[PDB]
Amino acid sequence: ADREDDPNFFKMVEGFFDRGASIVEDKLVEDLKTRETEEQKRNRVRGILRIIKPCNHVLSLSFPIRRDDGSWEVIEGYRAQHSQHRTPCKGGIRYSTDVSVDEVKALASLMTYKCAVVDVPFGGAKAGVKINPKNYTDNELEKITRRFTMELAKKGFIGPGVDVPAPDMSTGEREMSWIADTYASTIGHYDINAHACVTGKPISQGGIHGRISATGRGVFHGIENFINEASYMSILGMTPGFGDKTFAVQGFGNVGLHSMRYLHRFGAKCVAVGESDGSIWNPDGIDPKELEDFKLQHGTILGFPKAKIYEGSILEVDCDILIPAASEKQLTKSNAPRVKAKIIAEGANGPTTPEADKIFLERNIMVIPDLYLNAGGVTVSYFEWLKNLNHVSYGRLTFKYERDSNYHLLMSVQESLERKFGKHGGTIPIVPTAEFQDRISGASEKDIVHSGLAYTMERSARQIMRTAMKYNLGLDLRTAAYVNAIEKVFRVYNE
Amino acid sequence: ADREDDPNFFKMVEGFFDRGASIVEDKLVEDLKTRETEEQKRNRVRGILRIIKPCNHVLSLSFPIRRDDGSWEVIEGYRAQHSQHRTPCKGGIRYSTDVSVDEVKALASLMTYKCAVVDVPFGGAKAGVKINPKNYTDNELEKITRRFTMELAKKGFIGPGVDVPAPDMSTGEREMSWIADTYASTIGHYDINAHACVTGKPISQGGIHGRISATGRGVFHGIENFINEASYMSILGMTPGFGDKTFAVQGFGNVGLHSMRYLHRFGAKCVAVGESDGSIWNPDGIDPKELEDFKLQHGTILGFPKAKIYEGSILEVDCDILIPAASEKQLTKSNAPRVKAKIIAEGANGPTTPEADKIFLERNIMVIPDLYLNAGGVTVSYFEWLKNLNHVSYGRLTFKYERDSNYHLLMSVQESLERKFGKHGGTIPIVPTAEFQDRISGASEKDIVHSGLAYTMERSARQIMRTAMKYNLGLDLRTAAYVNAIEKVFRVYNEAGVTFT
Amino acid sequence: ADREDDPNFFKMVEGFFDRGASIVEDKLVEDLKTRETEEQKRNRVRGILRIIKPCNHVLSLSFPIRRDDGSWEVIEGYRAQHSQHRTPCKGGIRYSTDVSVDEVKALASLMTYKCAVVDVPFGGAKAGVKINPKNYTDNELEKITRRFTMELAKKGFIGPGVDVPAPDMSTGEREMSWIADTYASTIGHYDINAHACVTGKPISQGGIHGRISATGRGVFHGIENFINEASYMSILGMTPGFGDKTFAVQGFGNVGLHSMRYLHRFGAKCVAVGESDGSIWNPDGIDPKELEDFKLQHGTILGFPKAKIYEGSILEVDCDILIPAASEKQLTKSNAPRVKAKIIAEGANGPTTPEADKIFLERNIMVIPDLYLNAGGVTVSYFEWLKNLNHVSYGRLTFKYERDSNYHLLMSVQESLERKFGKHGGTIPIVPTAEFQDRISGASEKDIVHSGLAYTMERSARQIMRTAMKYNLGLDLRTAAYVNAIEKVFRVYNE
Amino acid sequence: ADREDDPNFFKMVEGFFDRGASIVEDKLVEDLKTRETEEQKRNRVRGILRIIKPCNHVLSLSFPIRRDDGSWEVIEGYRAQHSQHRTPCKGGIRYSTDVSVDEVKALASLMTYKCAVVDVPFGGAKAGVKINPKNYTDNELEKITRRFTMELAKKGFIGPGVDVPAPDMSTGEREMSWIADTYASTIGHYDINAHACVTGKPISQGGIHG
Ligand SMILES: NC(=O)C1=CN([C@@H]2O[C@H](COP(=O)(O)OP(=O)(O)OC[C@H]3O[C@@H](n4cnc5c(N)ncnc54)[C@H](OP(=O)(O)O)[C@@H]3O)[C@@H](O)[C@H]2O)C=CC1
Ligand SMILES: NC(=O)C1=CN([C@@H]2O[C@H](COP(=O)(O)OP(=O)(O)OC[C@H]3O[C@@H](n4cnc5c(N)ncnc54)[C@H](OP(=O)(O)O)[C@@H]3O)[C@@H](O)[C@H]2O)C=CC1
Ligand SMILES: NC(=O)C1=CN([C@@H]2O[C@H](COP(=O)(O)OP(=O)(O)OC[C@H]3O[C@@H](n4cnc5c(N)ncnc54)[C@H](OP(=O)(O)O)[C@@H]3O)[C@@H](O)[C@H]2O)C=CC1
Ligand SMILES: Nc1nc2c(ncn2[C@@H]2O[C@H](COP(=O)(O)OP(=O)(O)OP(=O)(O)O)[C@@H](O)[C@H]2O)c(=O)[nH]1
Ligand SMILES: Nc1nc2c(ncn2[C@@H]2O[C@H](COP(=O)(O)OP(=O)(O)OP(=O)(O)O)[C@@H](O)[C@H]2O)c(=O)[nH]1
Ligand SMILES: Nc1nc2c(ncn2[C@@H]2O[C@H](COP(=O)(O)OP(=O)(O)OP(=O)(O)O)[C@@H](O)[C@H]2O)c(=O)[nH]1
Ligand SMILES: Nc1nc2c(ncn2[C@@H]2O[C@H](COP(=O)(O)OP(=O)(O)OP(=O)(O)O)[C@@H](O)[C@H]2O)c(=O)[nH]1
Ligand SMILES: N[C@@H](CCC(=O)O)C(=O)O
Ligand SMILES: N[C@@H](CCC(=O)O)C(=O)O
Ligand SMILES: N[C@@H](CCC(=O)O)C(=O)O
Ligand SMILES: N[C@@H](CCC(=O)O)C(=O)O
Ligand SMILES: [Zn+2]
Ligand SMILES: [Zn+2]
Ligand SMILES: [Zn+2]
Ligand SMILES: [Zn+2]
Ligand SMILES: [Zn+2]
Ligand SMILES: [Zn+2]
Ligand SMILES: [Zn+2]
Ligand SMILES: [Zn+2]
Repeated sequence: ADREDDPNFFKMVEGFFDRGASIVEDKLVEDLKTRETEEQKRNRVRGILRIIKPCNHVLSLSFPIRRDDGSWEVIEGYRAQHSQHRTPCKGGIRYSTDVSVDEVKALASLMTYKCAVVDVPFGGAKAGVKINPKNYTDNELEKITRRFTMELAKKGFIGPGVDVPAPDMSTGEREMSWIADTYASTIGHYDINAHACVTGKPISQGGIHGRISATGRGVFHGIENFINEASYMSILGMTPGFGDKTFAVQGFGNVGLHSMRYLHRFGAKCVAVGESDGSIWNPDGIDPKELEDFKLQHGTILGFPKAKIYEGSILEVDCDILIPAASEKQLTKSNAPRVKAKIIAEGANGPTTPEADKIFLERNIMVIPDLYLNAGGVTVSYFEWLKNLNHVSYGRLTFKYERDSNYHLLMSVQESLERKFGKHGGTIPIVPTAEFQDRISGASEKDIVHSGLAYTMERSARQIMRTAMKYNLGLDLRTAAYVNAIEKVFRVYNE
Repeated sequence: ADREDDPNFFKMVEGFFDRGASIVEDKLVEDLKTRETEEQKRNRVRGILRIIKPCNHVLSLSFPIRRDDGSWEVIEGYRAQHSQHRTPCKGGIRYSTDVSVDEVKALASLMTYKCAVVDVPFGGAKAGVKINPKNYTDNELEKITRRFTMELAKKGFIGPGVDVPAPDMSTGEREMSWIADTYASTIGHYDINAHACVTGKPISQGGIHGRISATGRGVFHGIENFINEASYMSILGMTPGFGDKTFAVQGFGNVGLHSMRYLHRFGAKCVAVGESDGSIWNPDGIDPKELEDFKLQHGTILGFPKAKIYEGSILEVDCDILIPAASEKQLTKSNAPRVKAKIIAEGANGPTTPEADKIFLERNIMVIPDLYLNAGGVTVSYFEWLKNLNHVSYGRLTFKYERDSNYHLLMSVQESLERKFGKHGGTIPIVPTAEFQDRISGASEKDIVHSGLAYTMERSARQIMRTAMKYNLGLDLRTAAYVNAIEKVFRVYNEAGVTFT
Repeated sequence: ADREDDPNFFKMVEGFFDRGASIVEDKLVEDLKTRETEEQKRNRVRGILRIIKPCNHVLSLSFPIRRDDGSWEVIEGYRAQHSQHRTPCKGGIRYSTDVSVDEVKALASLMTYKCAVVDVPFGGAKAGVKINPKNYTDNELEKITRRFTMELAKKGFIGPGVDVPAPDMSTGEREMSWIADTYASTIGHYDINAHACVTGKPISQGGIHGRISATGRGVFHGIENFINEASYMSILGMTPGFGDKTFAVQGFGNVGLHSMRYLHRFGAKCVAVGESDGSIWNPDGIDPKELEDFKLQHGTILGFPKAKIYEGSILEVDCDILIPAASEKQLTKSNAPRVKAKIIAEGANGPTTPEADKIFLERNIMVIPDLYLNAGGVTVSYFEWLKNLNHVSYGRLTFKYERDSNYHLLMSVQESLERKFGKHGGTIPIVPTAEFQDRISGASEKDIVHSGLAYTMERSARQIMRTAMKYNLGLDLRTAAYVNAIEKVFRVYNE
Repeated sequence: ADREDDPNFFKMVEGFFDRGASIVEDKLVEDLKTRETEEQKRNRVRGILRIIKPCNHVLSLSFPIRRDDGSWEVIEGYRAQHSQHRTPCKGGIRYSTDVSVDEVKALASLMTYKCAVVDVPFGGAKAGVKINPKNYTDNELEKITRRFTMELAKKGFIGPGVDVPAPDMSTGEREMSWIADTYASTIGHYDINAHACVTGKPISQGGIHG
């Protein structure tokens, strides 16, 4: 929302891009070894940079639905694909009334830069259907999801090797299940990869472990990597580690709740949670599980016992870490001054506007940009896609073999230690650590999701941090990120 | 593009539809014998129409091209598909800087209804690439139109059973030629109907006789059928025939030049011709050839020796028939009062605003509506598609059979007569008249394109007259054309038993 | 053919399935989250089950063959596909005159539950062709299976992502190689996975190590996993292990032979072999490699030097383990009373009728059921399909790197120890044991085939045992299997 | 490219092949356990080697290129597919005026055998374009390698599951980046593995280290 700082979402992310585009400009220029030198290069660079920014394809739908009561209602929807520099395109399907071609455009672009930060080989994309799901029956919501999949399918805006959609606001397993089902029942009847057409699926339908809670978990890993970095924690004026920290969470959805779950888990105190009808609060702590229970029970977080109803912008709560996990453009120049938190964890997609970004920097609020924080989603969606493509549960073929080998490896250290210390040593049992015993059959699917996500969110955190320090962006983490997203994408477009 | 009457093209055309949807609502309801009677009758009518109105699909593209000097430039373009109630979608590609999503949506809807009026079984579509072709080389234009065909091809917005493009403003044969080749050379390299993927092609690449000229030829018939409906020539205050009549045309590309040739030929005097940089005028007349000649050499019509450069909007020139045949929204509430013409033939696509539309109605100016008049284009496009689907030129297999059969038919008349009138009659030579001698091998391609277009514009015109009189619309020819369009498209959504569930 | 207990195969298998369902009906109901509680919980469950029982599709075929002699012959055939809850369907091709639509239907249903038991991601399907393969030429058997492949191709009853057939009775490597070719020749000419359209292929033609041997090798594992659980050999009244044990095998084909090989390899004495023209028998042992050479050289077992022509049902031979490894409905209400063996290992497909299952139950005779026991097949079939998908022989790219990794790994233990124990140790070599020497390069293909199979069979063995006890089924191992197969297929059915 | 020791390239490899095939012919017959043994095995070995030697498919192309001066030039080109005993076929693209159907047939036969030596699961294939790339501009070269690819794809002579090329003399990363792009862009937009339609590509376009 916010009426004086409601930039057009696409141009806004275009802004973030352009910014980062400038600081690399000299770097990218000097990289490229084009013989025709001088400034034919500098044009070449903003020439390529001028193709990256715009979306390649955007598909607008109007299709009819027969409502439950029997009337005919026409549904509109869009899907934008921002890049093909990596095939296929990846991106969520969101069901809200805010959906416009433009927010679907900005979201898609965001997805391209996102996957670049996080070394996921997808071009960005995104869909939206202009319905408030709440206002439709489950049966209607089904018809809408299916017909919208048929439209995307025929015009080639879904398909495992074209465009793998995924969840977003007001969509989850359920919908992806229908998407995956009408795709694979019509267009995909022959595709050996028909169920790699969408991600976020029920595990029972092709899904992967922890894909619901994966963007939350990646939020945590993203926060952790910085909060445990003394360089930024000096500058910020706070203690390393999660132990003393308090945080608030805007939105209690897929990334809202699970961000709370993992942050609460490793020691952070969740004092407040908000939703579209109000917030709640308690600086002695809200427990995610109790709150989740109460919310599933009473469809609302409000009136939760162990926390008062908080009157006012939950974004402005006193806390260490502010985590927007709702829609975009919520921390703006209007309310950026009075935010109170020292770390903004952009769990949501593009939730703080550039005007706010400016205040936050000279206020020395640290913004972990959505670019890097909520990529835990595609990264596991990339894992889910890879699972579908490989047609095996990770570990299935190697569990026993790895179990046995580690055992004989361990045995070799033993039989060799006894071969030397004849009997002064005696019999020297070499046994797996309790933790190496969990790790003894090799990585299961779960293990890959957990560890692969952790590696990802740190390897990327490091090269963001390194790029902040190489260009002296200090706490403008977003600008280092785009600098890395650009650098990686630009490398494709010229080489 | 006006300003203080610059309505949204797509919504504008919705209004033209909505107006006719209301004249028919009672009839559609009456006809529909859904047992579920009463008003859930009406609502299902109201509900169907709400499904006819929006475009089904709209594709927006950004793609780069390597411009000739090595620079990269990002080209944008769109194509909208209004309806599938008939397949494929049919509609043109337009290269202007006016090209927006909302334009391309309006044009599309306009093409759906246009086909319903003239019984051409196509849903409506239309594309635009947002460039000024006058600013790029032939090389860059080729690059740009093929990539567009590529980008359309991949997402299902070009294809013979899917969506057959065509020429519009600043595109023609040359572009269609590239569009057919790039399509047929990639996505279509095994399609037996690869080249039915677009109309407006050169004759030599699958094109049909007089496709270029046919939109204007259609304008001609469409004016003829009304200007000789004594009924309407009465109310208008004119005389039947083209005989004394006088006309001006906005535009001198595909639709202007040929409407001008064809009216000139059947006696009407052309007194003015406009293009973007200005107009030229002469009440004694301008010759369509000399003007075309002058234009092909000089790049403009301004300076044509046998005419004065008019100062002021060609739409206001004193004539009988003004022919908007340029871009849309040229006749608005600003300039509608000042039109001097008594018949406006809407050769262009959406040239009249609805506010201007009321003014002409109130001013007793009969606007032949786009819906009907400029349908010459599709109808022959539709023939070009039939031509590609059948992989024979018309007649090719029956010419010698028809000739022989006719000769033998006539001989039967003769021999039978001679048998009766033994010798008081003698030999009674039954010979083809001169004109039947031309028609004696049956129809050539050109014959079909000519006679079939004629049939379509006559049949649809009387349908439009019959309907305007039944509903006492008088000179509201546009809504009568929309009341027909709706009746037909509605018939399709209705009889379908359902549509989906 | 038993003239007084020949249930229609499909209904018979529906009985097994019905049986298991009413056991978990209460279970499926309680788990089912459904807001709409009550018995419209029960009825959705039973409706879903009512969907699972019937085959989704059946293709009946008539196609002419011109015989070697130049005459015309109308060959009938069938493929039934029972479930698509996993794509592709999997299942063998059978050449017999027993092949009827109802038999094919039952076998296909048996495939979907079979893969459910062993966690092989395939819906089930099965095809037969109503021929006596003994009555046709190699050339005629090629025209037939090639044209059958074409009939199956053109109607979507074969394809690497739609339905992957494999061997069964009177088909094998040589027929699979034709199917694979005929498919990949035509339809699949562009398919990167044309060769994964069928399993059982020769190894040079995309096949996998030990897939001929795979099924009985799993018969061995499946017996083994049960013959070593004291809980079950107690109840039985037998000693654990293969040590003292004795078995007879109906069928000496691809299941019978290798079942007999591997059991023999690990102790047990094979005392009877039988086929369709008789049985042999020798209580002191029938060596499998001998019987093979003799079989191969004589096209029969009867009159094998080292055994006597047994007269009387091989199903009633005195032994510990009876292994039906031929056709279905061999063990029926008439002769189940007279079976004498304590463990019936169903390597065949549906060898035991339900009335005979009942008799076996109350006679305290443990029938290890087809559903689980002969799923060694699909499992190794699964492995090859993946092999074909992954376009690499297992280990090819990692052998050298793993070798050096382990040597440096050990070398790390060596030098770490020598750094501590300066010269009080002196030189402390750390070397692979012989067993870790063999694994020191990582798993070969056969490594995976062998350990993957074994893993699959022990794990599936357990979850059957686990189910039996929780449901107090005792020896009704079959109902335990169906209960897992029903459990697993259900739960895919979520919208 | 010599004088009086310049054998037909294809036959020169057939020569090598034929030699190493008598060395094993005895072994192959002894191997094959066919029940109709005899010389009816010696010859069914003779038949099988007779099918291996000749390329299964050769495609000769003439296609036009608009040169940079505007003129039209008919550019000559070939890809031979030696064997499908493993799909897809594998083998490079050579830009040279020595390119002939026999040279390219030979390089093709050399490539299946090269992949057998190192157990690379591809039947051999090779391609040549009869041009001398020092005489052409990069833009021309691009115009060529792309149009060559479009012709290859429509006739089934490139494709990740059917035939995958690679670099060779006067080709490399750049032309690999072109082929990949024109195939993926046209014939295989829906093909998940489109960019596996050729090897040697730039690291950034799907290529590999080293
Ligand atoms: N995999 C993913 O889901 C990923 C999501 N994101 C971004 O995360 C954000 C949320 O995704 P998700 O959590 O899945 O959406 P959900 O539908 O899962 O839940 C979203 C929550 O946000 C609340 N909300 C939305 N707008 C506001 C607002 N203006 N003020 C207060 N509360 C609000 C909703 O409340 P109510 O229910 O009352 O409307 C709901 O509780 C989106 O912006 C998405 O783009 C980023 C990366 C990955
Ligand atoms: N098949 C067809 O071609 C059909 C076309 N139509 C409609 O007819 C109209 C034109 O079609 P077409 O003739 O093909 O397009 P063209 O590309 O042939 O150019 C038409 C003419 O319009 C002139 N023009 C453009 N804008 C203006 C303006 N603002 N004021 C005055 N003159 C102007 C151009 O002059 P300059 O070159 O100086 O811009 C040109 O001479 C469009 O609306 C089209 O949709 C209708 C039916 C079928
Ligand atoms: N991968 C596989 O092959 C799998 C097979 N199965 C099941 O195992 C059984 C057979 O498999 P397979 O070994 O492949 O079949 P085969 O074609 O290999 O022949 C099986 C054996 O059964 C014998 N036989 C057939 N009918 C009778 C009969 N009425 N009485 C006695 N002996 C008979 C045959 O002898 P004769 O030559 O005299 O008929 C032959 O020795 C079937 O139920 C099959 O579905 C289970 C899992 C997988
Ligand atoms: N809503 C909700 N989700 C949960 C809860 N516990 C676990 N999950 C998520 O649901 C999935 C199943 O949980 P587990 O099987 O225990 O897996 P896990 O990786 O050990 O769970 P976590 O480490 O907490 O993410 C995981 O992705 C969890 O993140 C819970 O109490 N409520
Ligand atoms: N632009 C332009 N087109 C012309 C001219 N003369 C004829 N044509 C068109 O080119 C095509 C070939 O002309 P003709 O072979 O005479 O065909 P036609 O049907 O007899 O031509 P018309 O009856 O004059 O339309 C027809 O579509 C004509 O409309 C001209 O002078 N200028
Ligand atoms: N039919 C048949 N198969 C055999 C015979 N000997 C080995 N095999 C199978 O043929 C395949 C190739 O054998 P090997 O290369 O020796 O591999 P293996 O994994 O050691 O096979 P196993 O002896 O079962 O452990 C394996 O599946 C063997 O089971 C035999 O004598 N007859
Ligand atoms: N032509 C050329 N290639 C080089 C040079 N240095 C490295 N490369 C190649 O660049 C690729 C990446 O090289 P490096 O990043 O140095 O890593 P590498 O795997 O050690 O490569 P090698 O030095 O060949 O062992 C490898 O293919 C190298 O062979 C060089 O100086 N000239
Ligand atoms: N839409 C999610 C990612 C969804 C996905 O591709 O899995 C995001 O904005 O990051
Ligand atoms: N632009 C033309 C195209 C007709 C066609 O050829 O489809 C029209 O609006 O009628
Ligand atoms: N007929 C085999 C099929 C095994 C396979 O799919 O390879 C079975 O019953 O399991
Ligand atoms: N053309 C090279 C390599 C071919 C390839 O990489 O496929 C050769 O002669 O082996
Ligand atoms: Zn549609
Ligand atoms: Zn997890
Ligand atoms: Zn594109
Ligand atoms: Zn004509
Ligand atoms: Zn047939
Ligand atoms: Zn083995
Ligand atoms: Zn060609
Ligand atoms: Zn290297």
